[PDB]
Amino acid sequence: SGFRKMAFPSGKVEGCMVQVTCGTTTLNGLWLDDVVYCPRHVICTSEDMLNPNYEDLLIRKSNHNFLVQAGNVQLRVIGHSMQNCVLKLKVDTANPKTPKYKFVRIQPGQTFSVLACYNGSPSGVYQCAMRPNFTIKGSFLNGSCGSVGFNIDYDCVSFCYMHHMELPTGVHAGTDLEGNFYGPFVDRQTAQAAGTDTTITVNVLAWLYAAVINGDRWFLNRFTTTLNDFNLVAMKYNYEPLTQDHVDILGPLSAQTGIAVLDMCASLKELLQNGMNGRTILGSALLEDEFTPFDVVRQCSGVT
Amino acid sequence: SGFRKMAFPSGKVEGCMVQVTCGTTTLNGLWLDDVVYCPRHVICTSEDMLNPNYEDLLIRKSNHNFLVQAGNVQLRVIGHSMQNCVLKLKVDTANPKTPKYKFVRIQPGQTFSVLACYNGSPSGVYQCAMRPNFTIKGSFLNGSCGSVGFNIDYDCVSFCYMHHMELPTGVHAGTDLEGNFYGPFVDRQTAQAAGTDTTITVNVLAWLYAAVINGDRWFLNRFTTTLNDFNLVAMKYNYEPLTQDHVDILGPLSAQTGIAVLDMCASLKELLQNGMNGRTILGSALLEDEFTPFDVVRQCSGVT
Ligand SMILES: CC[C@@](O)(C(=O)Nc1cnccc1C)c1cccc(Cl)c1
Ligand SMILES: CC[C@@](O)(C(=O)Nc1cnccc1C)c1cccc(Cl)c1
Repeated sequence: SGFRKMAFPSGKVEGCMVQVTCGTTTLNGLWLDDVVYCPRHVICTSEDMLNPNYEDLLIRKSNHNFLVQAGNVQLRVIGHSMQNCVLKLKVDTANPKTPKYKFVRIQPGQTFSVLACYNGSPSGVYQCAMRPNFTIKGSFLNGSCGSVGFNIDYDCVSFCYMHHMELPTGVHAGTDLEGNFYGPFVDRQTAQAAGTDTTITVNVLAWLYAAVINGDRWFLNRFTTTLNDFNLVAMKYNYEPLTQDHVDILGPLSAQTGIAVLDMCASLKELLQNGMNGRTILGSALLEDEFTPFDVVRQCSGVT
Repeated sequence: SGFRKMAFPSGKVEGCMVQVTCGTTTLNGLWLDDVVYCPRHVICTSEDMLNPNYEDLLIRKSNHNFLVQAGNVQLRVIGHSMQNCVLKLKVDTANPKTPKYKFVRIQPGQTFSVLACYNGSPSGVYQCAMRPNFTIKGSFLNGSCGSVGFNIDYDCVSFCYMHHMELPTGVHAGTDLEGNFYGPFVDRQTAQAAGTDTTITVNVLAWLYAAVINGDRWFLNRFTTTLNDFNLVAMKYNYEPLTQDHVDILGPLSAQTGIAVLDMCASLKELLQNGMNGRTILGSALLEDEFTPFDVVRQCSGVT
């Protein structure tokens, strides 16, 4: 029993972190096989960041300008290329600690673990959700760029995020491992709007099921609702509209607890309309949306 | 910017986890050098747990009865001994992945990362605080016994906790790595009282400083208080009394923010007396107490 915001064990990712330096800029890189992946803004000075022409900037760089260090050993750079907003530095040595891996582009509302790094060294690990507006609410300081997000399925690491920037609002933006930004963001020091964020409804329902499984049941009521009635309330409270696809993914939790998804929606409706009245759910005084239905099943069943 | 409940990178600990089986009971063990540490209740059947005589139970066991498996390779057991509530199984091979380590007994209110494991395999990592009543609010299911808590200082892992049991209340109890329980708990399936828990006042103040550093300032007020006036409020709200030792540890955060510790105490006093009025602090609708002043400095400065 108990329910925590749990991150994946970070060992397989720690073995891939390297430090990348170009000129006077240092950030993190990800060494998988004989390639090091890092944000392309490693080639910029602070002055370049205001309006960088990455193609022109990269042309003044040669393989020997990219200094890649793994722990205390230097990697020899034999190739360099830009793919979208990431640089791929071909090295002469395959990372001996390369885990089985995939590059995946996650959907908004999905969760992942972040291994925050500075100078190629891991500082901590935490669990994040990609917001519906494609930002992440992380914990990152200058130098954390190149830190990655990932999920693990048995022995396979699916890398889904690489950190690139902090918006003036204090929220974070980054790319998939092909260098494609999540959201409308560009890798330039200019004010950029993150659209309206919404609460991930399917995750809140999943977390309500986790609460029932662990004994926190005070919010269960004698009511039910319909998908259309519930979505009228979701719209009013800036919650994502719930679809039959979301109900279908909640199926296993509905089966295990015997609480129909629409009955849980009616509990969520009353919580939105009346608040928590000074009470808590799983040690939280607000509705938590950074646990997917998959996360709830995994944590509640001890998947390793 | 941003502030997250961050755990230490778990790689160094993942390399130490093993599976220990004795009879029909399987749990986790910690392999450091040529010794495997695990909860002594690995020698019990469910029937023994009601009132075990560990000395008598261990006498019916020989080295060959303890099956220790690291990944897929079997370790040869050449010695066994009981120290308090842990078993130490001497093996013929030193763990090649043994990190630099220490065994430490933490104080209540201190924090640590837990690597939850099942069958010797890591499932997740999360950050915990040892409650003032010496319980932890973890996420553990049957089979998680032997999972450990730890802190890391550069390359040194200080192991501080080994999981042993879940109390009937759903909270968790365990030992230091010498097998000494934190709190009054015994390793027996009998109802056991965890005393009154209190909120870790110095940690809440540290988290309030983290909030100010990250821009959440609405709770700062025009008031101040004294240690004695503040402690009258702390007693009324089941908060730990604040001492000059606690004020001294908050010194660096007071210096960085320019907010005197007693002025932050007056902000905390008003929050306790008036609540949050439907507002949040660092994405929380309650006062968070599982970040120490050390954690706040480390996270806010990017220590790796
Ligand atoms: C220092 C600026 C920047 O490197 C950044 O946001 N870094 C940064 C990242 N995370 C947290 C804090 C900081 C400071 C920057 C700014 C705009 C665009 C891009 Cl691609 C990069
Ligand atoms: C199954 C009982 C027990 O192994 C336990 O609490 N395990 C357990 C641990 N964490 C979470 C869930 C479970 C179930 C037990 C009970 C009393 C005393 C002791 Cl030393 C051990």
